[PDB]
Amino acid sequence: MKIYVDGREVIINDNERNLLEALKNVGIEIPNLCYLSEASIYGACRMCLVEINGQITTSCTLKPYEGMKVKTNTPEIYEMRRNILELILATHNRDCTTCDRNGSCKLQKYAEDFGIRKIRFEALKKEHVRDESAPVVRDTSKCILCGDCVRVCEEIQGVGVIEFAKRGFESVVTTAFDTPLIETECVLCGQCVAYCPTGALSIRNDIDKLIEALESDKIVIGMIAPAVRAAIQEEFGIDEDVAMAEKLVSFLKTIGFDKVFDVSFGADLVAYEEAHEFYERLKKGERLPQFTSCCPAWVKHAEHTYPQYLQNLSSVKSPQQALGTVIKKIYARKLGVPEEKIFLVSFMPCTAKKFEAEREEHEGIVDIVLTTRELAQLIKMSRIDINRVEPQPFDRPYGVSSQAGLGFGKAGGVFSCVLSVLNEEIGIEKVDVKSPEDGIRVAEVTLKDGTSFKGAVIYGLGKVKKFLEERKDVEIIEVMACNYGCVGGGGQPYPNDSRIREHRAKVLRDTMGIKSLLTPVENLFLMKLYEEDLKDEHTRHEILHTTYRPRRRY
Amino acid sequence: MKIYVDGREVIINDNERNLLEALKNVGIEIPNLCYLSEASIYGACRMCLVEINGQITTSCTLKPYEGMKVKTNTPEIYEMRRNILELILATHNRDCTTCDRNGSCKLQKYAEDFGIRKIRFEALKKEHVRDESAPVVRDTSKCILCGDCVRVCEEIQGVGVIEFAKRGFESVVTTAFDTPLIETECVLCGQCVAYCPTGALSIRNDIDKLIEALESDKIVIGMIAPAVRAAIQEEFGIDEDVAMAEKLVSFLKTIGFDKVFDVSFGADLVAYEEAHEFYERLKKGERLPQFTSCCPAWVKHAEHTYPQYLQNLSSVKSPQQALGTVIKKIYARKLGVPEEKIFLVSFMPCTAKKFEAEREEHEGIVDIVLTTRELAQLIKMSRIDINRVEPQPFDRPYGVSSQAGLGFGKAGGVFSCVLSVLNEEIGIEKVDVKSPEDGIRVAEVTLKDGTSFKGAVIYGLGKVKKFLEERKDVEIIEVMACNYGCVGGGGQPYPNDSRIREHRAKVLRDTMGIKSLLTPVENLFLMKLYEEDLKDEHTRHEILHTTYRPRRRY
Amino acid sequence: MKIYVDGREVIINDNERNLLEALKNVGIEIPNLCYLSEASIYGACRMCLVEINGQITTSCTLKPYEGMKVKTNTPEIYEMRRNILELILATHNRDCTTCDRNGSCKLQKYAEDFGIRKIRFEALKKEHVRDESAPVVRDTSKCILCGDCVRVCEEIQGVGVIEFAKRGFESVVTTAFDTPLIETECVLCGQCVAYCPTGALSIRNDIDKLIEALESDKIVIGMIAPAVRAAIQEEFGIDEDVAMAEKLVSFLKTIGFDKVFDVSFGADLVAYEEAHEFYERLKKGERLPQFTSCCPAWVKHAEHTYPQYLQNLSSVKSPQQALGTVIKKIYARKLGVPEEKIFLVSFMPCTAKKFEAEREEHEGIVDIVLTTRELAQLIKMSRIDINRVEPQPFDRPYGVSSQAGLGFGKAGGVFSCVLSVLNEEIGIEKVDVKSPEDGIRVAEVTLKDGTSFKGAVIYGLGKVKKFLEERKDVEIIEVMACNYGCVGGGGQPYPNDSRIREHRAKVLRDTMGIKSLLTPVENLFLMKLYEEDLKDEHTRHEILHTTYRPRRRY
Ligand code: SF4
Ligand code: SF4
Ligand code: SF4
Ligand code: SF4
Ligand code: SF4
Ligand code: SF4
Ligand code: SF4
Ligand code: SF4
Ligand code: SF4
Ligand code: SF4
Ligand code: SF4
Ligand code: SF4
Ligand code: FES
Ligand code: FES
Ligand code: FES
Repeated sequence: MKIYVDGREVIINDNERNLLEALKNVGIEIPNLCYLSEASIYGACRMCLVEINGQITTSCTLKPYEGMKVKTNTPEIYEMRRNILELILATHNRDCTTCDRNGSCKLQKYAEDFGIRKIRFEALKKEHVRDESAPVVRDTSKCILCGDCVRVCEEIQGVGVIEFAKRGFESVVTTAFDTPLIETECVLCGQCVAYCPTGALSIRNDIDKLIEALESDKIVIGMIAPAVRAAIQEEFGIDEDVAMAEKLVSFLKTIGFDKVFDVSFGADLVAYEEAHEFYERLKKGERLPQFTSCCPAWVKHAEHTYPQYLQNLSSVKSPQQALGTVIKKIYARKLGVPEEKIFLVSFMPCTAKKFEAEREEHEGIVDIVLTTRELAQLIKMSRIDINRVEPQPFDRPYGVSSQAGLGFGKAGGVFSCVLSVLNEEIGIEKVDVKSPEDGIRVAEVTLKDGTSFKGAVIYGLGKVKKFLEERKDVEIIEVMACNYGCVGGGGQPYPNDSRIREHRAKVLRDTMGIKSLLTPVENLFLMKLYEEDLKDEHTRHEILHTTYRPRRRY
Repeated sequence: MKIYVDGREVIINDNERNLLEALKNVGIEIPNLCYLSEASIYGACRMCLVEINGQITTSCTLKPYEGMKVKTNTPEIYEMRRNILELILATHNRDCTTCDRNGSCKLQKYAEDFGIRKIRFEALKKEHVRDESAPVVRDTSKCILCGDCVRVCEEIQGVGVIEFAKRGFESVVTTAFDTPLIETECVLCGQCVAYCPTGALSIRNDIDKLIEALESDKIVIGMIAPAVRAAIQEEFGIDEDVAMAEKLVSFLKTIGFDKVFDVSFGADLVAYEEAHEFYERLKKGERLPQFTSCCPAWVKHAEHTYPQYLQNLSSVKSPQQALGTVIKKIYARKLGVPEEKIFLVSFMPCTAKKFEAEREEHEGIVDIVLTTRELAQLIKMSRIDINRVEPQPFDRPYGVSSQAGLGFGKAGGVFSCVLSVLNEEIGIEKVDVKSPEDGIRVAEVTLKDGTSFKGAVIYGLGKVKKFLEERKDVEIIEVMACNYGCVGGGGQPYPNDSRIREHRAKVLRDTMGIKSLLTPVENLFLMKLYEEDLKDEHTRHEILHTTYRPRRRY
Repeated sequence: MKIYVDGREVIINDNERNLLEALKNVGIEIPNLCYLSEASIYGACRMCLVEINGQITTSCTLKPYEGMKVKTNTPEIYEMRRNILELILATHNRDCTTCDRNGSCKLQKYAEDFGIRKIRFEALKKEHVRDESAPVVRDTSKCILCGDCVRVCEEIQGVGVIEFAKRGFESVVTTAFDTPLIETECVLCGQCVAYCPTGALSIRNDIDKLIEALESDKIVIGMIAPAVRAAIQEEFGIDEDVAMAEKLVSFLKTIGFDKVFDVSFGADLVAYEEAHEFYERLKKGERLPQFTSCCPAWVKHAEHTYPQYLQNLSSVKSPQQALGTVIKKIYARKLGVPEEKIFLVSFMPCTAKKFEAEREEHEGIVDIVLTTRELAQLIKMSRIDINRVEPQPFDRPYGVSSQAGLGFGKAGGVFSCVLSVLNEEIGIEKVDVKSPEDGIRVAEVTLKDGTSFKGAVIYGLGKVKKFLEERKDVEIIEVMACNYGCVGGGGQPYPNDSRIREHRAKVLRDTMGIKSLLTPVENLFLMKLYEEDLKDEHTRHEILHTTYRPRRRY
């Protein structure tokens, strides 16, 4: 399709939604602040201005036609773009040094490139809202009111706890009545953070606490989540490698970690316990369908939204809490040191794990939760060339896991691990998987001795409401709050989009492929733990089982 | 240092051996056919001609002086270089399509670049020698008489079984009296092949036998050596990856391999058996010092050169033969299929393993041995993107190994594995390692209950003669024929030089770092094999022990 | 679209012609020898075999269907592919060292990758045809009978002087009765060479003559064509640069060229003379339409095919011959040296220029014509880093040209230059350009004082026949034998396809953009030449005008 841009012949696609996208797909970029994430919409920034027929208009809302002559760069357009950018910056909290988005901020880059060196306009005061009550931290002084977070929270996560409020100069994205986020129905999934193009939404940093713990004389123990190892190479701009976790082990020992364990061992433990709980439930037809309890965002969502299903939740705690309780109540004893001597650090891809660790039912097990980004900050701070670090394995006795346990890092992993345990105990004849829609997988399972069942994997909160409204023929339901599962967790490296998450899933799959242990029962250390310290039902319930309670405001 | 090249000011190093090297280090390349490998010398090709003071001379033998004016490209020099290249090509066997060096041949590249399209001179007949009696294959019709192989065999391998013979136009690199290589004292290390810049020395290809076996109805079993996985990425010009072996497993299953096992499991088995043999020898002070028998080139060298030490050789067979005997005499029975139904393929970095498999003491265990280059040819033939292949583990019950077993792939690995087994059974207090010279490491070992001993690791035949002439205070000696061990084996990808071998050793070390099994006794499958099928001493001797005999001509 | 390849889920395009192309577009490569150039067709090689439904078939002729399960690599397919490649090689003239396609040959690469080291079959004798009568050189011993050249010559060039002859084992691509190519109606465009995937069709190399001339005491003068500078960077795998021609000047002076002139100066001269010839013809309505005579392939084609239009041909000689005659008959005199002392080298993108230089009407003006590939061979032979060469301008007085003269290197350049000269003398009001089809541009020209005319640019012989059969309303017709003009000449670097030719045209356009002289009359040196040595009509006719004669066989 023939169009003229700045008096030059350009061929674009025959069918395109608007001029801006067509030029972008043909390699011509128009400055703009609307396209910021996968949840973006056009029309707000007004910087995409072009001149067609001697009149200036936004190219994001212009349908191309054959023979159109467009000037993308005129003195008038230059002045208008500079004015709009200056308008944004004048009332922007310009403190990039302490900003979470520093270095990966489109606004900072435009300020650099547009040669903005003095604020011509006035930094007129706005009634800014600062919120630090939750692991998700809000600071509206940096918000550019793009609305990406509102759409993510409403349409993708199905929560909608943040909305545009007020109007005009006092327009602000905020919770109802500016309530602290920790007191709302926010599930702390961090997806809004994953999509925010500024530092307005960020993750609470806890590096200072880790440094303090490392400097003292208490025993610091780290444990790395499955999905951390499949994504942390992005922070360093290097290709994946299945040896990433062992490089992390070496780095952590270098900076003074006493032990580093693999949370995928905890995933093996959780899948082994949950398979038995589910089998008992199926045998006595009680408390069905069973919901997995490994995603704390889903758990909080259920406590807010489905108080009737709280008993249907799996009573087994998540891998982080399970492994942490083992470390604190069994390993500490086996080591001869008081539990008060152990400082347990959990490296996770998830903001909701920070909330989970601080839950009343788990108080004092996990001392701090650091996300993949915080771990990357530790590495970058050291300036060590992580890619040249010699790998070494995780520490015994919680440093080995089956590929099924490592599979927890992506949606469907825990269900696959449960099926693996069931098959290894009570064989499975066949499994018929079906995909009703984009993020829903329904599998029919027939055991050797009958008693078939259906299980579903749902990734992305918000799909849950409709699925639960239309499917009563499923016995076990796995729910992951984040699309693609934990590889797309809120604490993962930014940018955190669909293509990057798919690549992370591929990395995790390749990492699982080099593992020789196929099922949790082939984990000799897990079997030894069960045989030595989790023999009776009472001890197992105390160590690996937790409770849930309804959540309401008044 | 100021010099003028083609009327241009060039600064070179103050201290340099000759003009050619100085220009090369400053980025100026002079065409030449002398620098071909790490065993090269200057003066033979005569193509490095330059004009200094109006007279033409070789730059490889010209000491630079301040203010020298050199013309590197004159019509006269052009004619002389073209004439010399045409002289080489006229009597060269020009059949690149079936040449082993096709695509990585400097002569082929020069023929392409010099625009040689017709042989002006005459392809005058030479009494060419073709030799295909050994896995190392000779074809003097391609030899450019560079002499690199003669130097490698004499000075680096200490064998010197190939030499310049005759003179003038009939000059030829050959064995004494043109004897077949298989009937000489050649140890078949393949180092000459690793250094040859043409196809004159090549490795016998056995792909057609593998295709025939795969096409039949017999069960094809593959087993991959430790050092194959640390080097095969070079053939594809991609970065290392610790997951390489599992990608190989996936590829081999794709092209119809029934099982793929890890020869490093055989390394664990061999180290476990050899540690006990050595401990018995130390206890009764008999048959010392003990020589490792894992390198077949060293074994053949000893049979030729040290008939008095043949009893001092370890009686345990090499990992290839040990694992192959297990597969043929135990696994075949456990599978319910006759041993005649199994076709056992061994993928090795070594040409001497082809000879070893065909030895009389091993006849009919290993059906074919393919080198890393042949495996790369299989992959390239398929055109499959190996880097995108999903990894999967080795097959049970011989698909797992300790890091010590995988360490066999580089010099010192078998000694380290033996020390690991001894430590796990009879603890080791300390080990004092010393390096008398470049490829010799001497370690003092003290066990818990006294009975200390010294062991040496020697890599590179030729160092052995002098070490054995000057050290009577060592109890165990590990000998690897190839410098750096098997990462620098004759069957490894070309070019095969010191820097590449060091990088391969680094890759293998990183691969060993991600392994959770530290010692052979932690290998549950190895323990189960010993407990089920290698219980009595008679069965163990029959399965894992071999004999040696003197080698002499008459 | 969901398909399974080697038991793996692959998504391909919904609408695709065959499985092979679909897999290729999805990143899966199947070995094959059918896809070799832009003139290729499927079905001949038979190496693209896949297994679908347990039966083997060619993937190039398999329409994909949803759910198809295909095995691209089975032992049976492996054997068949190896057998087919061995069948090709057995009867192939395997002399890569002296082959023109050495290093860029798909067959050589497959021989390397398939591990073919011995010809199992027999090199059964074929009645091979060797032809060296023309600058296009034929050697059927290397032909793989792909048929690409037959299609190029018939359908793209509209000549069809080469065809498949005989059948079975004696099938051969040849001229009628194996007549020498120089005695046929071949126009020597070299497009068949540009498309041939082997060395069966090559360009006659003339480097040895240049070396001989440079070594003697005669004055060697070089002149570089416009399109040589826009394409020679491909041989060195480096990005374009508008300074390429001046680097060539520096390199040529380094290897002993006395002078280097710019043939684009000759293009300015030719356009200036041809504009006046055309204006006279228009004024007296004689010998119309005028055909440009700058493309010698077109000239030979007309002499064979349109003896009635020979008077309609422009009588002005081509830029090479015009500039060469100036150098030999004017510059030699101005230099004080006999014309016999000058050796004139022409660097061209064209094989037909080699023929033109040897024409009877031009005998002894241009001593040798070397193509871009031969010039690249000179550079590579020197091993000089051409990208680091300091540029220097062309030599006076023929080293400067207008952008219009440099534009000759791509189709439409000479017409644009003629229009530029006419406009600078007799202004042009407007020009209305129209594109009846892919390689035809028709422009309406109105001068200031009326007398409008139409001119057409046709690139790619074969379009000419139909255009001349349907357009009698054009006064001037520019014909270029090669698609895109001289940037796609037969002597250009290989591969020589549409995308590469378009990129070369872009490079030439960028080179023209940095030129400050807009029209030939702004060339002060050209004006001085006309004023000093081309004053009278007789001298101008003798120096810049040539004749044509009919071509027929009997
Ligand atoms: S969002 Fe942060 S990094 Fe970007 S401009 Fe504002 S303060 Fe700077
Ligand atoms: S963390 Fe999740 S639920 Fe909470 S505001 Fe952000 S997107 Fe909404
Ligand atoms: S918080 Fe971030 S994503 Fe939400 S509107 Fe503000 S800038 Fe946009
Ligand atoms: S899906 Fe994973 S990353 Fe996302 S909230 Fe749940 S546990 Fe955290
Ligand atoms: S050594 Fe082999 S590849 Fe090199 S020129 Fe000779 S035949 Fe060709
Ligand atoms: S294989 Fe080794 S011993 Fe034999 S000729 Fe070559 S370098 Fe010498
Ligand atoms: S065999 Fe190879 S290395 Fe030895 S002299 Fe001949 S070309 Fe050189
Ligand atoms: S060192 Fe390794 S590669 Fe070299 S000969 Fe010995 S076993 Fe073979
Ligand atoms: S076409 Fe030339 S380069 Fe290709 S295989 Fe034949 S001889 Fe070798
Ligand atoms: S040079 Fe042109 S006309 Fe001659 S055979 Fe080749 S394609 Fe045909
Ligand atoms: S001459 Fe070249 S293009 Fe023509 S059929 Fe033979 S190989 Fe193919
Ligand atoms: S178009 Fe140019 S390259 Fe092609 S034949 Fe004509 S003059 Fe030669
Ligand atoms: S891109 Fe933001 S308004 Fe057009
Ligand atoms: S480099 Fe070979 S003789 Fe100088
Ligand atoms: S690609 Fe050649 S026959 Fe299919």
